Amino acid sequence: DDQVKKIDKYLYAMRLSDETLIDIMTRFRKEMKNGLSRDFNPTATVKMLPTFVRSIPDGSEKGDFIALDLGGSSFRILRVQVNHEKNQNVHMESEVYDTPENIVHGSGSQLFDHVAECLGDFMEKRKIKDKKLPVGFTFSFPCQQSKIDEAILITWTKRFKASGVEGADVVKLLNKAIKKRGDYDANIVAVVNDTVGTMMTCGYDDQHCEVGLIIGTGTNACYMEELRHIDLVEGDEGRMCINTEWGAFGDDGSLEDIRTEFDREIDRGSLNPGKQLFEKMVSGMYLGELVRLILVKMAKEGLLFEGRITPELLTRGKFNTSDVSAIEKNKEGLHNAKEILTRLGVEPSDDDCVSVQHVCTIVSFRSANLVAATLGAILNRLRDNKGTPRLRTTVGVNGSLYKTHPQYSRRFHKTLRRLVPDSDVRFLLSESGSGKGAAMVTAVAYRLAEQHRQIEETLAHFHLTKDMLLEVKKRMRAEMELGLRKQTHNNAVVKMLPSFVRRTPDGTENGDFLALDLGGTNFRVLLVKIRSGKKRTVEMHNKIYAIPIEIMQGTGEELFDHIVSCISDFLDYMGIKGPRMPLGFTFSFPCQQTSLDAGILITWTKGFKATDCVGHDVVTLLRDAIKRREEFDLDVVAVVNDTVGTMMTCAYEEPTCEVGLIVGTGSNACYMEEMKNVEMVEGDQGQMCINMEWGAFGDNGCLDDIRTHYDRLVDEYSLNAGKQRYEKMISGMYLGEIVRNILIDFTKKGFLFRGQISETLKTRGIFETKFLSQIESDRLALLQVRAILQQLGLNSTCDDSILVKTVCGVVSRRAAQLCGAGMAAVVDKIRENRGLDRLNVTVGVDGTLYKLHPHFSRIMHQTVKELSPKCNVSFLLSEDGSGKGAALITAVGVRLRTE
Amino acid sequence: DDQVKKIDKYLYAMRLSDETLIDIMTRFRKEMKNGLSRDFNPTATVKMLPTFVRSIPDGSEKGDFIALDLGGSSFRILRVQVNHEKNQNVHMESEVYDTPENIVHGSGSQLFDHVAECLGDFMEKRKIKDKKLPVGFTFSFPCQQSKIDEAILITWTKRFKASGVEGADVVKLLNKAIKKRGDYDANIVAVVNDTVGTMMTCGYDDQHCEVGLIIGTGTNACYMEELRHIDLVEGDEGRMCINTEWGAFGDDGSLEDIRTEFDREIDRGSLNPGKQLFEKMVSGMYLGELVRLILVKMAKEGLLFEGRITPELLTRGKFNTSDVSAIEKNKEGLHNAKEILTRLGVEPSDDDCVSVQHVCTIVSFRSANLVAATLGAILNRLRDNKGTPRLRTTVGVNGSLYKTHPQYSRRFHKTLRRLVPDSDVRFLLSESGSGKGAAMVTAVAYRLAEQHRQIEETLAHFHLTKDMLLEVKKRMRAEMELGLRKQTHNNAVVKMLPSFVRRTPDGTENGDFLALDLGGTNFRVLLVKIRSGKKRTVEMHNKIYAIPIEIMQGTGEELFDHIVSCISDFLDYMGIKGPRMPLGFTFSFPCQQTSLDAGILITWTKGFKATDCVGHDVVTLLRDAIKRREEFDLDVVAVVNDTVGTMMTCAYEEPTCEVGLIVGTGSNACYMEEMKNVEMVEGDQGQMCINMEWGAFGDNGCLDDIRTHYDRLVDEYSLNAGKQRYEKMISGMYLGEIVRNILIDFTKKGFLFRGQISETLKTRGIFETKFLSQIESDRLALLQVRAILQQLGLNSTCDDSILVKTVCGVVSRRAAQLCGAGMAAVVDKIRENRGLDRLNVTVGVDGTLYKLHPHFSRIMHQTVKELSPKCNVSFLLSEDGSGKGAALITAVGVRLRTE
Ligand SMILES: O=P([O-])(O)O[C@H]1O[C@H](COP(=O)(O)O)[C@@H](O)[C@H](O)[C@H]1O
Ligand SMILES: O=P([O-])(O)O[C@H]1O[C@H](COP(=O)(O)O)[C@@H](O)[C@H](O)[C@H]1O
Ligand SMILES: O=P([O-])(O)O[C@H]1O[C@H](COP(=O)(O)O)[C@@H](O)[C@H](O)[C@H]1O
Ligand SMILES: O=P([O-])(O)O[C@H]1O[C@H](COP(=O)(O)O)[C@@H](O)[C@H](O)[C@H]1O
Ligand SMILES: OC[C@H]1O[C@@H](O)[C@H](O)[C@@H](O)[C@@H]1O
Ligand SMILES: OC[C@H]1O[C@@H](O)[C@H](O)[C@@H](O)[C@@H]1O
Ligand SMILES: OC[C@H]1O[C@@H](O)[C@H](O)[C@@H](O)[C@@H]1O
Ligand SMILES: OC[C@H]1O[C@@H](O)[C@H](O)[C@@H](O)[C@@H]1O
Ligand code: NA
Ligand code: NA
Ligand code: NA
Ligand code: NA
Repeated sequence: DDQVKKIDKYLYAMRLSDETLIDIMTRFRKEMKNGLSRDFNPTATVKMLPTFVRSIPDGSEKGDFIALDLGGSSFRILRVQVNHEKNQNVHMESEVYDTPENIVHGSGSQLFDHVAECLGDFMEKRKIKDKKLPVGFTFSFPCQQSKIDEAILITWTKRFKASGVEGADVVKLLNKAIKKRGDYDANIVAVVNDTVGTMMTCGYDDQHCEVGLIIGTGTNACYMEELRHIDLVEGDEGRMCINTEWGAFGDDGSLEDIRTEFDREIDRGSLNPGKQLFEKMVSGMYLGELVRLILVKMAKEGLLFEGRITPELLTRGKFNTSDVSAIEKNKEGLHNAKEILTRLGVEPSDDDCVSVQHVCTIVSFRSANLVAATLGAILNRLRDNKGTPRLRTTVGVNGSLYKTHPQYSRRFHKTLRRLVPDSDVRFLLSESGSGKGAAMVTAVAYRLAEQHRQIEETLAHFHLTKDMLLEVKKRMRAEMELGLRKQTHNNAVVKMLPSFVRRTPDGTENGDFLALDLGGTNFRVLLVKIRSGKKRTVEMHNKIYAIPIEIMQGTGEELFDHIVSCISDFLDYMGIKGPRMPLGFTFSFPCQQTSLDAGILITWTKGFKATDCVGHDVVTLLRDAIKRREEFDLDVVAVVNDTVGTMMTCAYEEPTCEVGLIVGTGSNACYMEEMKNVEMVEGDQGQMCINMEWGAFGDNGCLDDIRTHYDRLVDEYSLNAGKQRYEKMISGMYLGEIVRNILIDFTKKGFLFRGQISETLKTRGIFETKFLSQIESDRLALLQVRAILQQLGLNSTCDDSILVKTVCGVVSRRAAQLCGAGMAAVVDKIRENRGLDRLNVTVGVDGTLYKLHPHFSRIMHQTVKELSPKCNVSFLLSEDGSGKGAALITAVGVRLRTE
Repeated sequence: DDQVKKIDKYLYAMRLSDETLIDIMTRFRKEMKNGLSRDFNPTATVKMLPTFVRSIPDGSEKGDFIALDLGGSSFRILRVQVNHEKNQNVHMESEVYDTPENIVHGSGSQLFDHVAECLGDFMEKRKIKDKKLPVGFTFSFPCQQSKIDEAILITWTKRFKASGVEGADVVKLLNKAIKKRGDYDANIVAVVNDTVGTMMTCGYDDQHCEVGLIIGTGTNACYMEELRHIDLVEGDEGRMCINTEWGAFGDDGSLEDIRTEFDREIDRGSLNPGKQLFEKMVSGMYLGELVRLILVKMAKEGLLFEGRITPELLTRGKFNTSDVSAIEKNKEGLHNAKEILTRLGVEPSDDDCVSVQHVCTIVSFRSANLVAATLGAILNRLRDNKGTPRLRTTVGVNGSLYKTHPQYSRRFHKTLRRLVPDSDVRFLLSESGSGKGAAMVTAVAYRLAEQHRQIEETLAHFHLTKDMLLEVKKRMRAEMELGLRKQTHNNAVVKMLPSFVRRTPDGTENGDFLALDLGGTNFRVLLVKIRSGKKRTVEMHNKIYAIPIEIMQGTGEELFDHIVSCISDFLDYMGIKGPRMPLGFTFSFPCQQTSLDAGILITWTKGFKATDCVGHDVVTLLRDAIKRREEFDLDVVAVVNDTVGTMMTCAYEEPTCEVGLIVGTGSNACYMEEMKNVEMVEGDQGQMCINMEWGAFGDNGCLDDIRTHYDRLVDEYSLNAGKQRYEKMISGMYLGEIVRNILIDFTKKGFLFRGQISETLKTRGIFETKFLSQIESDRLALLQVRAILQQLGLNSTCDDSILVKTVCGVVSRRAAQLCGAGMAAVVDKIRENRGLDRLNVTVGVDGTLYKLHPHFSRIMHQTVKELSPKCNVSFLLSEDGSGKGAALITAVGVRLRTE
């Protein structure tokens, strides 16, 4: 018996105590939290990688899929077909391909050219080349994943070292190998670890399976973790499978007290020195070689084969795990040990076969014990998550060592149970291996990918190319020309209305003026005091007055009676009732003007629709309302568009400002044009500010080119169908409606809100400028997005919040680009009118959407620079409102008249 | 009585019950949580802005300071003196500069010019323009601050509306205006809110002060918050003052059930419509106007003055909060009301005076109650943070309304104390104002700014400009020439040694080869099998052997005996000892060679110093050690540098790979040069690979220009003082030591580790390549950095961690750039030598620092591309090791002698 007592004490270090296993286990439980923490993850050795698999198969999966399996003992390719609907039962064929150590160790090219060729052949046999089966990919290596169909190789392990793969996306690398053949096509929908595939396979048969275990060439385990614990994944909803990658357990010296001189030497001779340390003590790629080392040691010390040592006993890999197994058998063990040991050149005795068969026991028993330590850690984790006092679950398993060894399973289980008493665990052995689980993943992954493709196809219609935008620019310019030239003005959609403001402030403006601001989100009355000279100052006061929607769409008389009533109140408010003051009337609607003080409303726009107003001079309408009330008397000097009023406001201090831009409720622009071009106003001397009214761009159909199903719905249900089409693709009154219609469509398709269109989503105007702006704020937590939505009335999930956010971004991005294409046309025209190679010009801007949106102005600016590279445009924010400019305009109006 | 009854039911909406107050208080409670949360902040109206003030005065403050105060009712500039020393401990003089509405409502340029002018006048009179008086700046508006000397205006409030300021750093704007004047200098070191200044001023006299409160023109409050609750500021250590900006409470509609029609009208006539709604129900700017609006509503409805109404009564601002106070006098109350109302043109009856007074009562009382609810929320907050049942604290207060109203203070206090039962609260009125507290902040800020200045000065010596880098390149080029021309060679520091490898692999290499890899972090022996012809493959194995340090520095006899001891062990490992296999020897130290198999160690580098090696032929040394053991025999065909081996490994695949680079323990480079230039070896036909041994670059003082005090310490304490200087600014064995010496320096200065040089910090090697790479990892958590450092033995606060990271980054960046200037010199030589206008070449790279560092390679590549534009360099990473390239050299060698 000293035959055994001897070795046992010699290999003292490789016989782990139950107390020791407990320590290891506790230490792995910690390593898990480190891998799951967003703070310690970057440093942790156990990477706890997220897999993006939400749960084991339920039986709804159906279709036809191809699965690849590389990184294991065999490079296999299967075909899984399932459709319970038709009563097809899970069915699958497979085939194994030869892969020499040469390829596994060559360039990434060779390897993936080999895989692409093997897939080509596998599909040629079943002749499925035609046909578009979704491909799954079991890749048994630690991988960086942001989505299920992406796999950045973190590091080769086991038998692989292929140059130019680590830190690359194996999905992309594989694809490249395929396309290079042009032999066929392949839609790689997913990549999973073999642990994950194994968990899914057993999960399919055992609804309790919450763990995936692999103990073959290498070792590693995955399990079902709570989202509320996966710091590195946005969400708290449900659970996700986490590939622990515990092979690298101790790669940082965590297990230096457990490792032995034998582990350190196998390490020094390994393909990946210093890495996968915990694994190098466990998996069947190392076990046999670890034994051969322990023997050589003894033999050199004469404890075996007398003192004998042969070139074979020293040759790396002469002692397989196959032998560790064959020698472990109950009846044929010693007989096998004899044969194997004999072929080693040595003259083994029956005493030797007994000693050697025992070394295999100490090395074989340790591995099983270590795994029981770590797997016990996982189980503890689970029981914790559940809250249940006891634990009951299934553990999928696989791997040559676990399958073939005649003592491993039996031992490992026993130890695990002992370590974890309150755990009622069943071990289910994957038979199809990873493949069925892989297919069950691919199915879910393909299904989700189909939605994405459809969502992307729809959203793609909102994407405009550099060239499309140049066309838009070009069409805008053409329309401008049409509006200016009198022989074509009557049919031009872009009216190019003269404002009769011939110059920006010259600093001689002086006096006290009243002003109106009507047409924006706020109607207001102002008092503006302007003083010129050495000491120039501007003093203003505002009061916002509400206009009830009823009235806003009542009669002309009502509307202006209300306006005049509000003026009356304001005059009282400023304590200035009595004297007849000059008034600048900012009226944000297309007006045909014959002089500064006359403007005939061409048509209502935005939300305004008062009766008996269109066709009337709004200055006349105001004067009438003033006379009717007969309290005070005013001297209406001018009617001005908000674009023009805004440009003048900014021009006050910025003499390079010759363009006005509004992006708020509506959208429109104005600029200084040469009189020789304003064919609609007699005279070709000096300049005139032109109110473009560019919102009507596209009203003749010149944009049907880029308008979508959703734009037409918005236009068709508006107060002014067929009109202001360009504006309806840009301004804050409409962007929300575009988004809303997209969401209604997506919900019906079943992509959003469980496919149930809430009463809220049917409410028009729900997505106000304010909401759109909040939704798109950068680095905003999905949690916050979901909060905003639910606070509107939309009960959405994280996935929904993402989609909604993507939709808002696409609509607002397009609005910014379209706006930029228009502005691009404008500045380029100015540049040419001036005969310049390069033009510096500033635009005075205002509008709630422009001010609030976190991306609009940025993207709009980038677009203008991109489309008119010969112009350097500066955008200047108006912070005083149009009233200031209107007052400045009224001043010049009073002087000129006074002549 | 009958009167008070009527009014009471008419303004019932403004009579706030305690239940309501408690409700409002709970509301503010939640708003605080939202403002502090990283998730909800972007949508919270209560911004909870960090102030970067860690605590109230600790008594160590002293110096002469200037303080600005803008945003209150008076623009004020002060001078504060604090010394110990003298006493008068705190002495201060101030002046109030007139600031008309025009300045407050005009351009930002004009506003800050005005401020800069006043600051000038103030400094002129005190003739202190020449002193270095630090300036603190009290700016009472909500600001975004990442550091105490930065203040980005979020929004104007109260009476201010100056264009071009919101979204800008007011510190920059002010400096800008100051530099425009060219009148003087101003070191603005800190910006604080008036709440903060108040808290610090009161905190100076009362060490229990934890809150600063303002109830004047506007209303706000700050308080000491735990850092663990401040999501937007990384850190959990200590506390920081939080500026709540509670004026904007309700701006999202959260208080619409509290706001009345009168509040809504006040808003519509306000300078900031829709903003600071809570503030508009509270502060002195609004209370009076709020009263006037109510008198108007009543007069119209007949409830006051027989229904009489006058122009003065209807005018904005005619009823000041000053009248509200006077009319609430105890006192002349009804009397004062008589006169105020009599000036308003109305015909006030004694009952009118009573009615009016009771109105003022409701309005002002609501204000005090609202403030008590929000302050209560803060008090409750402070208590929970302590975790105690009772709370004792002092609230610093200031503001005209609170100082002058005859009832407010009393009512506010009573209600507050009622809302927060278990708390003893002292209200300490700040009589001196914000100046004293501002100066206190300025003292600490300045002290800190001084440390930053010194740190930035030191680190600045590691910054290299584009132009400096071009010089390094130029100098490198000259050194290369010296090394190549035989007339300057002997004295040249960059040796440009010949390797006697004349061509990259031609693809015909074939056979089995032994290889040795000595000089890197790992000593190893490799077996390389190169099959060429139709099919070309490369199968290689290897084992790592340790070399015990003594031996590394013992005798050439022992070193090479060990080397051979290992070579033998490996032959057994591969199970092939008998044949005289050809061997490639990678020895990475400068070697003077006459043939491919002759290598005379010129000098040791890195950590090697075995005796009786230098001056010998390392091949002769190896051949001896082999002959002594007598066990077996081999045929050493060549001795190669790791740069040459690496180049050949990478050029096996890439035919444009004509350059080698190593950035690991040491740093060096080789390249294919033209024999016409290799003056040291006979002939001018074909090419020759030159091992530059560029590490010695600078050993003749040519870099003394950029070497720092820390470079000199590292060099002077090394095993090879005065040699490998360039390498000592680049490679992994040294960078850590540069950082360590900087840290020791900063620690003595007292910038780091509480000025305690630990035993750990005194240990050399502490900052190994591995650690340097972890600590600089992108988007890594500060917590993670502190963890790594703490695990080294260094007790580091979060600030410490910031500095150490910054230091590591400065050092690695310079290393990458210096390396880049070297490569730029090399490639550009190839180009010029081959009379090309553009050159495309790839460089084979290896080395742990290069592989592990998160930025080195990226920055290096960038520098190469910037300094040698006419060159397009590709960096192919070697994953096979130098052994492969060595075997490729052996091959060609073995062929040459028979052939
Ligand atoms: O073992 P197989 O070929 O059925 O393959 C099965 O087990 C392997 C692990 O064990 P080994 O490394 O011994 O292959 C897994 O990697 C593979 O995904 C699975 O299909
Ligand atoms: O928005 P406000 O009231 O400051 O008003 C400002 O911008 C409006 C457009 O933007 P929106 O339609 O978003 O109001 C203009 O019509 C208005 O003249 C201008 O003073
Ligand atoms: O009031 P001051 O000039 O002593 O100034 C004091 O109180 C002001 C607030 O109260 P108000 O808005 O009523 O001025 C603060 O802004 C100022 O920092 C403080 O020194
Ligand atoms: O680093 P290894 O062991 O792969 O070794 C590799 O890199 C070393 C440089 O880098 P370091 O000094 O960091 O080792 C080289 O000297 C060695 O020839 C090469 O095979
Ligand atoms: O194949 C079993 C295991 O081998 C390990 O080396 C890999 O890192 C794992 O991804 C895999 O699960
Ligand atoms: O308010 C911005 C713009 O809205 C457009 O719909 C109106 O037709 C324009 O007159 C106005 O400039
Ligand atoms: O001055 C008292 C308060 O007024 C508010 O309107 C400002 O936003 C605060 O920054 C300031 O503390
Ligand atoms: O091993 C990397 C480099 O280290 C330098 O210090 C040595 O002098 C070189 O021979 C070598 O190329
Ligand atoms: Na999560
Ligand atoms: Na004309
Ligand atoms: Na913090
Ligand atoms: Na020569």
